[PDB]
Amino acid sequence: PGVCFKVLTTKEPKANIKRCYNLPKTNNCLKCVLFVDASNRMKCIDPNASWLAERLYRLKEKGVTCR
Repeated sequence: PGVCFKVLTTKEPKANIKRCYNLPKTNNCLKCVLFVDASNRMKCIDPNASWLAERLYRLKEKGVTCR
């Protein structure tokens, strides 16, 4: 997706996540893990978030892995 985050989400989203993406650091955009939730809203997670690995595990169990 052609998006560019300058703010990180740190709080764990409560909504179901349907897609995720690893977004790279650029001069304009932060490195973050992009979540698209079931309501089509985007939050780009701080890669340092403590809860993120477990959330990605749960997503993988459901058949959702990040692009």
